[PDB]
Amino acid sequence: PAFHPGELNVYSAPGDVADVSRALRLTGRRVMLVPTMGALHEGHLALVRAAKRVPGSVVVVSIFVNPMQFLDAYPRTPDDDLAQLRAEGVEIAFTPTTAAMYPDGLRTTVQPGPLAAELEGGPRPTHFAGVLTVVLKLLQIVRPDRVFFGEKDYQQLVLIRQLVADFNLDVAVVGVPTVREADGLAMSSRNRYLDPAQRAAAVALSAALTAAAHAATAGAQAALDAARAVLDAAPGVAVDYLELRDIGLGNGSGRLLVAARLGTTRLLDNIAIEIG
Amino acid sequence: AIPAFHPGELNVYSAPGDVADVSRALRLTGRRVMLVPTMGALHEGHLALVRAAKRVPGSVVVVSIFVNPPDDDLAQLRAEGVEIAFTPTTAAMYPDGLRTTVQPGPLAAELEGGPRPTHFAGVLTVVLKLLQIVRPDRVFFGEKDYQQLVLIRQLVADFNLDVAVVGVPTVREADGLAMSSRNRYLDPAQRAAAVALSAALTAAAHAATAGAQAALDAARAVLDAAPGVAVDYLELRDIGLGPMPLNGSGRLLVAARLGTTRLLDNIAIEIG
Ligand SMILES: Nc1ncnc2c1ncn2[C@@H]1O[C@H](CSSCc2cccc([N+](=O)[O-])c2)[C@@H](O)[C@H]1O
Ligand SMILES: Nc1ncnc2c1ncn2[C@@H]1O[C@H](CSSCc2cccc([N+](=O)[O-])c2)[C@@H](O)[C@H]1O
Repeated sequence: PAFHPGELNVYSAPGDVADVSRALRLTGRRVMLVPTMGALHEGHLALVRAAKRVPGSVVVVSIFVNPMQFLDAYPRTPDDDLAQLRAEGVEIAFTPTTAAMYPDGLRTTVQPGPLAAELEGGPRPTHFAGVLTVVLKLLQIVRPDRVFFGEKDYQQLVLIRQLVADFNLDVAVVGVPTVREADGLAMSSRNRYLDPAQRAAAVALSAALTAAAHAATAGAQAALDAARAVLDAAPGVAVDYLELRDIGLGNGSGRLLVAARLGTTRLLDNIAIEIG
Repeated sequence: AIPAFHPGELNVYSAPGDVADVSRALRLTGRRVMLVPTMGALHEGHLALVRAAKRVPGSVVVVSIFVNPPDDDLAQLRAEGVEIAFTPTTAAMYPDGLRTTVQPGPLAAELEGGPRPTHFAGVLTVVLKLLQIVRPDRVFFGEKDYQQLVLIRQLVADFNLDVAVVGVPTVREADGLAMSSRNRYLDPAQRAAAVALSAALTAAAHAATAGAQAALDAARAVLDAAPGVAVDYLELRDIGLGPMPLNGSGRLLVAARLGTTRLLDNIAIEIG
C-alpha cells in the first residue's frame, strides 16, 4: 500500500494499515492511535491534536462502529469525518469493514475485570467486553506508541488502562480532558438528539459536577448533595447514577460520575474531585 | 539503559520489563526473536521446540519458564545454546491478580475443556501476555497439545497478533508413547498399557485409506486390547477441530486415564 506524507491516506484493509504503520515505525516515526466510532466533533479533534503534538508523530485515526459493544441508531457521517481529519493534517485514517474485523464472528474475546459489570456496564453487561476486544485488535493492527482516549468516557479509559496493564501491551494510554460547549455541556455525538428544551436542561450535568467539585472542600457528603440538588432542580433530567469513586473507579482524590436521561437521550459526564 | 545481554551465554531475566527491553534491542540489531513457552521440567519434547526455534537464521531463542496460577532446566537450555531464559514470578506476571483475561471461543469447552472448563482461558491469557512481553517473530508449541495449538492459532488470528505460530511434531519414546513428564508416574503395567494410545492412533492413520469409520474402529480396537486404560474421548475432527469433512485432512485425538495419570495423544489423519 502507498503512503503519501502530509496528506490523508485512507486504508480499509487491516493488512494495509499494519504494513504502513510498521514501515513508518521502522523509519523512526512514532505512531499515534486515536480510536473513534466516527461522527467526529471537537472532543475527537482534541484527541487528534494531542496526538499531533508528540514530536515525529504519525497520527492514525480509526473509524469503526463496533457491533460487539452494542447499533442502527448510532450517528454515521464518514464524508465529514475524513474532511475534518484532512483539515487537522492527520495522515492516516483506518476504516475497516465489519467482515475484516470479525471474519469469525465472536470467537476469542476479551473478558474485562469486575469494573465492566458496574456503572455503564450495569444494564449492559457485555458492553465493555465489546470495547476492549475491538481496542485490543486495533492496538495489534496499528501497534501505536501511544493511544488516546477522552476522559468523557472515564470508565472506558480506566478499563483500557486495565487491558494495557493486564496484557502487558507495549503502548502508553493517554487520557485527554473532556471538551465542553461554552455552557459546560460535555461534547458528545449523542447531544444532537437533544431538542432545544433538553439541550437547555442538559447543562445541569456539568453544573452539578462543577458545583460538587467546589463543594468538596466541605467533604464527600457535601459534594454529592450539591450535585444532587442541581440535578433535582433540572426539569426533565432523569438520573441513572451519580457516584463518587476513587480515581481507578474502586478518602481524598476521586472521580464523580453521572449518567442521566433527557427523553431517550442518555448523557454521561464526570469530573475530578478533591475531598477537603 | 537496556539490560545486560551476553551473546552466546544463557541470559536469565525474571523481570518482564528486562526481557521486553532486551528482546526489543536484539530485534533492532537484526536478530529474529523466537519464543518457546514452557512450564519448566524440560524433556526432549521441549528441546525439540528449542531446536526448531534455533534453526531459524538469525534466531535468538527466548524460553520462558512459568507455571500459570530450575537449575536443571537452565543447564539443559545452556547445553542447547539458548541465549535467553525468562523466569518471571507469579506476582510479576499477575501484579493485579486475575482481572482482564482472554475468553476463548467455544472450542475451549470441548475435549480437554470437558474436565477443565477454564483451563484454556488460563493458557490463552498467559500466552497472550508472553507474546506482548517478548514480541517474538515466531512462537513454538508442540502438536502433542493439539487443541491448545489450535486455540493459540485462534488467539493470534482473532486478536490480529503479528506472530507466526509454529507447531512442532510430538517427540515420542522408542515405543511411540508421547513424551510427557507425567509418564514417570506410570507403573510398569501402566507404562506397558500406555503404548495403546499411540498404537491406536498410528493404526487409525493407516486404516484411514478404508475411510473414517475404519480409522475410528481400528483405534478403538487397539484401546480395547489394553487393560486399565479408561478412554475419556477418541474423536476425529478436521484440522481446525471442527467436524470431520467427508474426505480430506483430519486429526484424531485421544485422552485416557491410567490410574490417576491422564495421557493425551493425537495424529494427522487423511481420510480415504
Ligand atoms: N467531549 C469529549 N471530549 C474529549 N473526548 C471525547 C469527547 N467525546 C468523546 N470523546 C472521545 O472520543 C472517543 C469516542 S470512540 S473511542 C472508544 C471506542 C469504543 C468502542 C469502539 C471503538 N472503536 O471501534 O475504535 C472505540 C472516546 O475516546 C471518547 O472518550
Ligand atoms: N512430547 C512432546 N513433544 C513435543 N512438544 C511437547 C511434548 N510435550 C510437551 N510439549 C510441548 O511443551 C509445551 C509445554 S508448556 S507451553 C503451554 C503452556 C500451558 C500452560 C501454561 C503456560 N505458561 O504458564 O506459559 C504455557 C507445549 O508446547 C507442549 O505441547
